[PDB]
Amino acid sequence: MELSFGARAELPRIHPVASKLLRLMQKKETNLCLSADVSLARELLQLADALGPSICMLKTHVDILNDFTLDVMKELITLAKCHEFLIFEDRKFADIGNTVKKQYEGGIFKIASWADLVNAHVVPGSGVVKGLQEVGLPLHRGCLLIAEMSSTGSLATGDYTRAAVRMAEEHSEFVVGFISGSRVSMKPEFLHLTPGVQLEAGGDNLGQQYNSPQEVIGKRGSDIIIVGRGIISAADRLEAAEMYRKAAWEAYLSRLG
Amino acid sequence: MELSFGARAELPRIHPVASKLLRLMQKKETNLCLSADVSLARELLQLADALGPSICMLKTHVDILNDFTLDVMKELITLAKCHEFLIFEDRKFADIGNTVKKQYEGGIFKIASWADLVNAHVVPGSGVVKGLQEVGLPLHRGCLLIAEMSSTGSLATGDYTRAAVRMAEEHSEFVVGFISGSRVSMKPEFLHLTPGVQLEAGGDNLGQQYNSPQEVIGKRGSDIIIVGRGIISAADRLEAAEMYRKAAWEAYLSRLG
Ligand SMILES: O=c1ccn([C@@H]2O[C@H](COP(=O)(O)O)[C@@H](O)[C@H]2O)c(=O)[nH]1
Ligand SMILES: O=c1ccn([C@@H]2O[C@H](COP(=O)(O)O)[C@@H](O)[C@H]2O)c(=O)[nH]1
Ligand code: PRO
Ligand code: PRO
Repeated sequence: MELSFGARAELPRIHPVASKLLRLMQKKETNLCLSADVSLARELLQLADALGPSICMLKTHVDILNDFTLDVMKELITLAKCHEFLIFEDRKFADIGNTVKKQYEGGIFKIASWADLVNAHVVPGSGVVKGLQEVGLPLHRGCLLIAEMSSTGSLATGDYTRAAVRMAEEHSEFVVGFISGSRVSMKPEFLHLTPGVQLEAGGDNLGQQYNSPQEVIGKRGSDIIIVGRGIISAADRLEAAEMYRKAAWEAYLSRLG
Repeated sequence: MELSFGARAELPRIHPVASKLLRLMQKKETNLCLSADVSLARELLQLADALGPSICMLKTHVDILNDFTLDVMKELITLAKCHEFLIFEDRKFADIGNTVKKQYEGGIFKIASWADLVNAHVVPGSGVVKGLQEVGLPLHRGCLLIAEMSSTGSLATGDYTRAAVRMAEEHSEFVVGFISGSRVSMKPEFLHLTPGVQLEAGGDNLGQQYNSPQEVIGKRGSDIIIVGRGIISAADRLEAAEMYRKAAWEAYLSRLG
């Protein structure tokens, strides 16, 4: 009884941000999230423009952008609207509720003003979600909970992963899914986004581990691949994005049957 | 065989940042860390100047500072040098090693350029520490690992806390201690810093829980109290800081015997 992305977009309990995402995934035949891990605004925007048609989502780390301004994020929103992708700031909020509400709305970055999606670690308990939702619910935003991590020695396993799923399922007005290595929720209203993805086997020298799009979408039942260096370090980032898009999309179609 | 802060500053395996901190704690009779949770640079600097003599450490969240510039952090360093306290940026690095190294050195904040101490969640595995230490070791910085949290539903318990202690004890060239609710390491070279502290019982409406300085320093064996709203929300922040300093210092003296 697995539903297409387009049908999941219409589920009764779907969050509007999840619905928008699932509809553009189906329309564009993409379940690829670009991890735009660059330090230059011009490179971020040139990647967003060229790869926009190939991606369902662009994931930022704006705290590594040497020339961040709010006007850069206005230009990124123009490209997201044009090419139809969501903006996901990978901030990993991980503090008490009272602190993360200020980190989400305020400071230099004003993340809530431009990010469709953010994510949170569940280690502080559900106050982290309650704090974010104070800002995010009025701004019609969504949140992903980090249920598993791709890195060597990850402690996001067993009862920790189960706690993340329970926390998501109890804050479904704001939480739209997970960062995970696999399907962790049986509820089709939740998105599964998986980092640690490359076409070739291996990892990096600081604990990153890679699995293929076929493994994580096809066998492990995730929805979306998050890809950084597999695209960003390639010479032709557009062709690299197209190879990742086709891999993730076909793995999804094959699983759907 | 408990040693004074001044004697712990001389331990063979002490990190130089921990030694500097322990010496100024002993000199100034303070084991209070101010949590300077304000949105205005002028309020941050006015608190740092007035409360500097009362504190061993000033903890920042620079991502909530509406008017952050690197020149604000230069002014904060001038006050830290004058009054003798360390600067601790409570960034909660919580990503794969390759990402956190860029978040620590780069972007708008250039955290490593001004923060004596930062902290990390252990959930990604030890790559988070390896990534930070690539930047922090050359800059002679230190790191705290988050072994426990003060908030309701915290998952930083049991085997998670034990994993944080093992990770600290295996990266002792860079890791100088813990954010914890209690003594979690038996090794006196490690600092224990405890947030969730107020003189009065209670909490907040977003999962914060408070314990007293006497409870966390005296009974639970921590070294340093981290205090935000108990000071910041008071009318006279200097007198509030002095009440917290005297509470934490006497609890330490009584335990030392
Ligand atoms: O468990 C996780 C959570 C997040 N990321 C993020 O996903 C991207 C992976 O990049 P890459 O290894 O594909 O270059 C990075 O931005 C990293 O911070 C992971 O790699 N693993
Ligand atoms: O387990 C933890 C870790 C960190 N903090 C931080 O310590 C301060 C506590 O502030 P307050 O509750 O004393 O105002 C805040 O900056 C918060 O982010 C906690 O409260 N609890
Ligand atoms: O792990 C493997 O053997 C295959 C080869 C490419 C990616 N996955
Ligand atoms: O918990 C209690 O009862 C005491 C009263 C002040 C703070 N601790």
